[PDB]
Amino acid sequence: SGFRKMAFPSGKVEGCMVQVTCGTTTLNGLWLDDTVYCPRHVICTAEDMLNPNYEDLLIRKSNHSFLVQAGNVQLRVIGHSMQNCLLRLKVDTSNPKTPKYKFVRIQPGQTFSVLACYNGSPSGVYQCAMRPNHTIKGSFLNGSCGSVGFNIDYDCVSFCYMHHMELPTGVHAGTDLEGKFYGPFVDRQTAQAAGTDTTITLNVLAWLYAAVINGDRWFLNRFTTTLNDFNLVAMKYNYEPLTQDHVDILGPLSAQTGIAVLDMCAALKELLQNGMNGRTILGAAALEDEFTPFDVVRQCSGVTFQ
Amino acid sequence: SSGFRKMAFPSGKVEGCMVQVTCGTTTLNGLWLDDTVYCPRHVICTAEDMLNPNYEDLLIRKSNHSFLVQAGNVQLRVIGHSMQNCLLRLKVDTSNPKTPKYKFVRIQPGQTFSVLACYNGSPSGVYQCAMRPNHTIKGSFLNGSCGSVGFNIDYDCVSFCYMHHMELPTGVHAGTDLEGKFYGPFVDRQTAQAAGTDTTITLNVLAWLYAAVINGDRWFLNRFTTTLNDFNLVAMKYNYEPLTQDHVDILGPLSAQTGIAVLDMCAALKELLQNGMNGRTILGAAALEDEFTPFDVVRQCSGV
Repeated sequence: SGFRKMAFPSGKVEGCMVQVTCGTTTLNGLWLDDTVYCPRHVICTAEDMLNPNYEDLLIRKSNHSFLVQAGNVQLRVIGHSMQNCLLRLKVDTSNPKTPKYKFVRIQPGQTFSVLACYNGSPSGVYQCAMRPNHTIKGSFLNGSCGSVGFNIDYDCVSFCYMHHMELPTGVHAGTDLEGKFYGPFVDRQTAQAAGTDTTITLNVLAWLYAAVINGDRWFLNRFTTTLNDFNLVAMKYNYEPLTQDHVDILGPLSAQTGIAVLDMCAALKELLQNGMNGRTILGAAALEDEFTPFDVVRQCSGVTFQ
Repeated sequence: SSGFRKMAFPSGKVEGCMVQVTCGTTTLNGLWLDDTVYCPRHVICTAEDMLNPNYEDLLIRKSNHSFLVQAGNVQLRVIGHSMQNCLLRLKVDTSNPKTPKYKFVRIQPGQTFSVLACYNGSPSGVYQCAMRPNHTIKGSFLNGSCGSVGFNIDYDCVSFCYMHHMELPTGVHAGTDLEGKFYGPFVDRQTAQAAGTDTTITLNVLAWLYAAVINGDRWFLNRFTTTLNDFNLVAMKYNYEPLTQDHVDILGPLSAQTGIAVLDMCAALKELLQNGMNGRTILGAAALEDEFTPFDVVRQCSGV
């Protein structure tokens, strides 16, 4: 047995998924109250993409220019405006399934569930992480743009991501629900590539704590180490320099197990050098880095409120 | 080019069926479709009971009044009951309006599904897994996930296949199908029972290696193919299920696609097995995955 990387229940977000078509282009859109958000490039097709000038293209678009459907029911768009890389379409209808929500920009390393969609229809839901290079390694085949990344805290949905394009790498680039891209990517099919990727040290550590929490603690030892000396080691195996801030995000976890952050660092330091000896951790073969210090708490407790 | 994630189905249609069933100081999840509410029968057991309980005896001494059903902040008047193998079928007055098109189907070891993990009839998370070969299923079940269901979705039809019943000692989980029939040599009793000897699901691993190739990655191939029995003779040794001609055929379109003979992919596996993965990685993974059926790959490599 082991530990599962669970995705938030997609119910609440499913009820906000719609299809947005502009001529020959069709993608997904977020329907929150009387507005539909979607990648601004919905207004493009063919060579436009090879460096368009949205301002002008938009200025030559009208409401009837946008067809939008929720199921087999049209939503008449009665207004339109651009916000950075996002397009905000006003509709003659308020989404009665609109959940309590909010938009938050995420920081590299944090996580969220993605509800993959095609032609305004849900397809599957998965859990991923905003990679240190500002890209996500999801599964976004043809026309997944407009799909969104969210988190849930009680009855509130925190939309934090929206898929726009595919980087050569086979990784994705998107924005926050306020039209700002993540990383140095622009919504123009130009020569652009992801920077160098690293393992999210903070999450690997959170994962060990989770391992421990579950009785899988053979990899521990009596010694600690310097935040500095750990980094000189991580930097060799391609781990992100651990920081004071990081050590603090691990506080509740370090508190629940009684294992100080540095103590656990010495532990990781070895699972890195001194291979692993064919042994395991939460079953799996390698150290997982897509569970945050909050995901571990969240999943190791069916928490309050109701 | 690439990017292969293990996706689960949208839990939306199932969340709309999750409720809470309490009997005495005991509480777990329940599935609510139309006017029936399903859940493990051991809801009616307290401490002792669980140690060799005569359920037929325990049930007659129970009445509709004993069953507290809660749809959020709304009780449901249970108007009758009856047991079906290991499940409980409580009738109620209110028919669940959110009941989707549903089908009860018995899955097979190796087949994959999505579990809607709940605690107190309240959605907590969704994940994709495989019915392990020993019938158990490693999950994120902890305390009261009992009653949570496993499923598949086609079009708009939800196919309920599993329902969590108990956490076995090893730390894995046992459950029954939506008909109360258990998966595996298990029973709803706290006794001396553990998971059978588990094995890796070869058919899936291969599929995953095809999936790995189509996305662009193929550092593990080798033009020098092997025979079907010789692969088994080798796989069985590393604790992988034997591969029948039936599995090979299954990897038909996956091969025809990547343009690699199943038997060939097998030779590549025989190596990945013996030559411990060079320390490198396949599909961003660091270990061979087997929770992807040859179909899970087709689905995630073409349409919806």
